Amino acid sequence: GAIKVGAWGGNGGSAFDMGPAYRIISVKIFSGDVVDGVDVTFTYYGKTETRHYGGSGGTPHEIVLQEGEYLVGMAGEVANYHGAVVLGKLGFSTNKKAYGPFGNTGGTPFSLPIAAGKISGFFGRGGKFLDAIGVYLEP
Amino acid sequence: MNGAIKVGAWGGNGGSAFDMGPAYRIISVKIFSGDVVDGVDVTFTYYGKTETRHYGGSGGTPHEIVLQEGEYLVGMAGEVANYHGAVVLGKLGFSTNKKAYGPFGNTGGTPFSLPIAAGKISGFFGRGGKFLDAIGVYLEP
Repeated sequence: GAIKVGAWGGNGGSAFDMGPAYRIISVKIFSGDVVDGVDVTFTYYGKTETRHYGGSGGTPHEIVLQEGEYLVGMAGEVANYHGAVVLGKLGFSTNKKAYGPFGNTGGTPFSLPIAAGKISGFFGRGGKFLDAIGVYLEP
Repeated sequence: MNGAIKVGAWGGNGGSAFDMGPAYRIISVKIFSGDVVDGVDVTFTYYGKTETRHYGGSGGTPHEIVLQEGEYLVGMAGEVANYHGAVVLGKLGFSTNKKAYGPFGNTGGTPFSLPIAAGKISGFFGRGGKFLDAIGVYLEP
């Protein structure tokens, strides 16, 4: 079925929904003070797609999933950046290594360790920056 | 855990690991608290028979969430805090697709939240000792 957990962040920008993926290939987090946006390249029913969520600013940090490597955790911090509630920090963990968090603006933290299962996709809200972010979870 | 989704394990590494396993239907959750979350008792239905598990510690005041039919646990938030030398849950709450409960506890710490946009909590797991060190959940559509 569909298990969507989260949507950590403010209510601004526009809602986005990547839907689940067959396999996530890489994730790119662009960040400056806060988290500007995220890119996701994944395979979907034979095809290879790429989605771009969030604004266009920031510097790239890419997570490329090797063989048999999945996303088993996501954490960061929601913040009020110059007036807007947006992810000020974000990071992910694979069953092999941890990443980030990326962004230099703290706020109220969140964390999602996944004991069993994996992240198969994203959803949330974006605009000039990455306002909020959630994930799809699968066995 | 044949296709189980276990998220979390929020809290500290002390105490003993506990695992309710998934339930066919959670009937009620009772959170016992004081300065922190002492323990949690779960009454559920599994493979036909009703069961009740006791997690965490024995102290604290009872706070019960009774799920009427059609009502489900769709969220869990609280706080992880050091309490006189031990990292445990100082606060813990739950939301249902009808009403929100708690948080229960009075010690503040690093917060956490699990709003469930789609799906529900079906079980629990974590670590227990004198109090509730860590708590996590099983999810399902």
